[PDB]
Amino acid sequence: REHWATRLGLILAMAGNAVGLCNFLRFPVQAAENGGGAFMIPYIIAFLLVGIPLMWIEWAMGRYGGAQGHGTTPAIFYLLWRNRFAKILGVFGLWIPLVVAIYYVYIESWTLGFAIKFLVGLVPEPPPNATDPDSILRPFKEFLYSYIGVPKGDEPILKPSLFAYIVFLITMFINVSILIRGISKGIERFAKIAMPTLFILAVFLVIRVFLLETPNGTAADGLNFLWTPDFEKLKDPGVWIAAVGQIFFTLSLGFGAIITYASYVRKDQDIVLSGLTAATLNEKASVILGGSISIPAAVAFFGVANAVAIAKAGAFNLGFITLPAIFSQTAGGTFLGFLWFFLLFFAGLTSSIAIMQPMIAFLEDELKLSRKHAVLWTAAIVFFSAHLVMFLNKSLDEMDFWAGTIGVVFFGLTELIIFFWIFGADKAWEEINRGGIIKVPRIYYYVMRYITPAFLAVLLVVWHWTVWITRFYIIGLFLFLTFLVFLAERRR
Ligand SMILES: CCCCCCCCO[C@@H]1O[C@H](CO)[C@@H](O)[C@H](O)[C@H]1O
Ligand SMILES: CC(C)C[C@H](N)C(=O)O
Ligand code: NA
Repeated sequence: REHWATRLGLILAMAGNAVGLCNFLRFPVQAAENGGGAFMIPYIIAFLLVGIPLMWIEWAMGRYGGAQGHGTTPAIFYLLWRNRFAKILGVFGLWIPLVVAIYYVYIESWTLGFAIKFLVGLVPEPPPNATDPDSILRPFKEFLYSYIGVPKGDEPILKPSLFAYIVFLITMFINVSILIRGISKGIERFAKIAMPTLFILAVFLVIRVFLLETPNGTAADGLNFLWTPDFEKLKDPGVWIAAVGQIFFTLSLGFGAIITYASYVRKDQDIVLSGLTAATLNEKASVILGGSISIPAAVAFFGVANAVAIAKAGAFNLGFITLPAIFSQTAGGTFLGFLWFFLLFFAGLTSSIAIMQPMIAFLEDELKLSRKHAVLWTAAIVFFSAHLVMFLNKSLDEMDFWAGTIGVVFFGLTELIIFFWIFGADKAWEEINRGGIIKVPRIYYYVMRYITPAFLAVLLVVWHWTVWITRFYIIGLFLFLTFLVFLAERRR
């Protein structure tokens, strides 16, 4: 079985798992919609009461399973809870990352295609001295709409450009070239290059954005809006719903990806300090880097109220239309846009390999496929299924809700219950702390066993016909994966 080569490479690979497209596209929108600073306090609390303990739990479950040759949750749940229903629940740890990848790699290809076009200067050229922002936003809006082929009429049909489709082919090929080299020579080797690159690009963009100023505002105004606490909105449950959901999304928790990565950590190697360092690096890249780019740039040009209204228009609109349009009003702004989309591409690529590895690990561990065949069959499934996302409008929305939103939160609660309630709280705690360079504070034993599951349960309770096409297909994917698990059990 493969193993990570270096402790640093393991850290950077896990950091790249978490630091992805959602950290930079979705997190600023969610922070701005919920009052900025009024969102950061619950998010930080959700980082301490949900993100940190669930990260340690997934690290421990992964290393525990990998010790017996199993990297995915159908087998790992059954090891922790010897029950046929544990295998059925474990299927979600393959279905969630696969379905997410079926649209995630497509969005990743957007950022690559935009990086190419912005580097060569093939971008919309708004007329100078524009006294109206719409005359600048509209060329970039039509630019994205032509790239992905937004429907012009009532038919929910997307029409991707030829360039967008070719770039999606290249993007799949790049993911395959990394994954086919394996854990150490592929994912780990790429992480050691991509994470320093990602960090340097983000720091540069933060500095450049921080210098932005118009008569409508400054970047410091946006930072003040994002970091000034508002204790009145602590009463609102919706802020906690958004904060805990963002904790799942930014940390790649509940996607089965952390577990599979941790399955290549050796039996004796640390997971406490290593996991804490990976999660801390991700939060630095999320709240400090990602949150300090697009929202402060928007506030600098539009003011807080208009920037919030812009953020309500969605992650795609802010990331692919509004931010490049704002950049186009500055010297060297086309090159600044290229850096933004190159940052997004490396963040996406380090995350998409992470959510495609669970299916690869299942085929290797349980069906005994070679790495080459496992990676190629996984890529074929993702590439084929992605045509539903590329051509059917709102198919991505349905996949992102059922697998990317409902699925990840329920799966995080499920894995915690299996590990800390069914398998055994004391046994789980000793397995988490075994071989650690530092020990988890004893207070977290009662956070994992009582506070975290009660937190998730309470918040979950407080929480067109074409949609059935996507539902019918992802339900079929689940049935397909259940059949593969069935075939594995008949061979074992
Ligand atoms: C399972 C259904 C198979 C359908 C194969 C569709 C392959 C995509 O087809 C391509 O898509 C592009 C637009 O997106 C066009 O630019 C190309 O001309 C077209 O060949
Ligand atoms: C692996 C991905 C589905 C999630 C990742 N944390 C991101 O920000 O994109
Ligand atoms: Na990433």
